[PDB]
Amino acid sequence: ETRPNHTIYINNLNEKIKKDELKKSLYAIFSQFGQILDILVSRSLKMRGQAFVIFKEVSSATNALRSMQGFPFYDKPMRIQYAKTDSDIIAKMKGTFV
Amino acid sequence: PNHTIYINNLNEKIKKDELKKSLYAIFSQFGQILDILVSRSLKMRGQAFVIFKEVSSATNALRSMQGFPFYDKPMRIQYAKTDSDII
Amino acid sequence: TRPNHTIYINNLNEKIKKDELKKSLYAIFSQFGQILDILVSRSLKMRGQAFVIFKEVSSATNALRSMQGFPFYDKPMRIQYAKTDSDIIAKMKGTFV
Amino acid sequence: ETRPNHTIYINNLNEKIKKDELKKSLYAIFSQFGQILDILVSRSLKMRGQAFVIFKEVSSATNALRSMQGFPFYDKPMRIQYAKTDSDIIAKMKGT
RNA sequence: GGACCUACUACGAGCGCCAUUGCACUCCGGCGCCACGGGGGGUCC
RNA sequence: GGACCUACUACGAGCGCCAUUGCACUCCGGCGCCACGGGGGGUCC
Repeated sequence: ETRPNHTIYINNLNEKIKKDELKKSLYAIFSQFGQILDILVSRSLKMRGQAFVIFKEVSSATNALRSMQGFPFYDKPMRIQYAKTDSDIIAKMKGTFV
Repeated sequence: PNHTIYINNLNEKIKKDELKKSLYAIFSQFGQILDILVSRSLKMRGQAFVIFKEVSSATNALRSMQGFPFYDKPMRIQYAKTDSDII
Repeated sequence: TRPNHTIYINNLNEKIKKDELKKSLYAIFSQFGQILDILVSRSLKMRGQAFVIFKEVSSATNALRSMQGFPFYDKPMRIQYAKTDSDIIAKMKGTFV
Repeated sequence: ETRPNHTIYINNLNEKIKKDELKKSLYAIFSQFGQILDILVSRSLKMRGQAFVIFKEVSSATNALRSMQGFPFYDKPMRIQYAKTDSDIIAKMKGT
């Protein structure tokens, strides 16, 4: 599987939720674990419903993976992983996450 | 017990719109919510009301999200003194 | 190789009694789902091992992601997926109780 | 609590767990951050679902708060703080 | 001190239910169920 | 209808400081900073 990283990869998110309400509600949940740099969210409505929360230090992401795993967020328990290396940066320039 | 839970110790620095939408993001798992009243008034601020359809939902919600760090601040959930507008 | 409901843990602190261990493992892996059994090796040659059997594969996969290399009794444990029936074969043989 | 201390104050602990199984599971988790002096646990009504982990050096406690904050321990995420005031065993080192 | 019985007893354990989110280091919340321990009473070595 | 302004206005918004832990279901604590939008008054094509 994937080594630790300061950014966590979230999937199984409710696609029906607008990007603005989502990115801001994700910050509402993960602001406890540390300083969030950016939060990238899947662009299209059809998209599986994914997001990236980029922390300043890996400690926050490591805690986030353990504590918020499977948390029912918008009636859907979100499935947290560690982000593959630089996938957060690659996903932004490719412009699939905003 | 009561059908609506009283939440306080909320981060006042967050706008009313972001708050109601983030609260619904958290408590939608426990049942059907009718309304969520939020106000930045001087007495009513830092607090919120979550109106559930059935009391069983509120008991699990109060049980589950007590002390939940919501915007770096663990929230204080209670039961409402009186009932809600709904009968 | 492929996913399984059971995770294979090794590099466990051998100085800890098996009784305290099984209970402390349940304290850590009960979060990822419903656990069926927790098998710990009693053997002399194969020392420092365990099996955590979850009801659903989702549980085992999440445990692998979250607790990989976690220092458990000041010793970071090394998690894998169980090799198929390897869990029951070690139980139908008494190397794990 | 903002002020660091040798002792971390843990709450939101699974109250149904026996005192012996608890301290042994807490030691199983916090022995990584340094040397633990004692782990005080009480199942009484006032101290129920709480714990104290007293470290030798504050660096141990700070690393512990940093790493295990919000960690789901017995299907319950624990909320770690710093202790209000030095533990009694600590205050016998620093003469208080 | 042991082993086997009991129209006895819930003091501990151990089960559940309710309440408690509480900063300690001078035990100690509340019920209910259950004699596994103990405690009585009894047949023996 | 456009553009280039204002010795005007903080009506919306958006920033910080202070005070605030408060039980409601019509409703707005207090200064400061800022004309992004607006609103006036203008000079032109």
